[PDB]
Amino acid sequence: MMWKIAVVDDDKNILKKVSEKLQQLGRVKTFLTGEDFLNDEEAFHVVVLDVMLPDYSGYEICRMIKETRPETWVILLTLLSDDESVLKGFEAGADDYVTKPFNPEILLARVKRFLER
Amino acid sequence: MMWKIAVVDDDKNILKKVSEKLQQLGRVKTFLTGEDFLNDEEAFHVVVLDVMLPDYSGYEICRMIKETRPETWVILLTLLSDDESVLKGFEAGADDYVTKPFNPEILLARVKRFLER
Ligand code: BEF
Ligand code: BEF
Ligand SMILES: [Mg+2]
Ligand SMILES: [Mg+2]
Repeated sequence: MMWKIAVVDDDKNILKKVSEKLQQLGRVKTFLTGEDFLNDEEAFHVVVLDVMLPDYSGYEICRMIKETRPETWVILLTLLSDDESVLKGFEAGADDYVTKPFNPEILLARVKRFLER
Repeated sequence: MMWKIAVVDDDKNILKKVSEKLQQLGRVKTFLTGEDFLNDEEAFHVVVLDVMLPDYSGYEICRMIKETRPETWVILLTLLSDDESVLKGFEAGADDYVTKPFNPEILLARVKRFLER
């Protein structure tokens, strides 16, 4: 079962690191902006989402994803590490909040545990 | 319906503080040891589990939980915060890994987002 995974982040380096790591779990699509992702009206099982994006914030895209597909697992991945930012992420409907720099092995495990559901 | 949350930790203060923060979500039952938790034949939607216990390791308990009631959401709550301990947690079947000291408001959000599933 090769699931559909999406990675949204304006940082080229994050898209490469995350995609090449989650690739073993299935098909991975990478987007540089919220618009690139939104214009790709494909349904994904998991979405690794940056918070500080050039157009739409990660909180808004997360809410939009939940509005459309509540079953979607949304993992916010961001440099924002303060408690206030973590609370805002979950408030937006995020299923997880991971800070950068991150451990790719840990991100893999987090995604895997959701797919098993 | 009634959501049920178990809290297993040898630290009395963790049981009191967590239980008081989570009571708003549903019924919360506390346990000072793994043995006491394991001998309770009831089901829980979420189990907040300590790793360093007097009798068992939270990893061991987490494994048996998944081998008996895999539908249960298990959140490890421990002072162990290094990557290896985090990975061992997920390898043991954990659904989340929170480190002490923690923000009770964030743990609440983490518990709630599982209960909404
Ligand atoms: F720029 Be993202 F919020 F890491
Ligand atoms: F003793 Be627990 F692992 F914080
Ligand atoms: Mg960014
Ligand atoms: Mg302990």
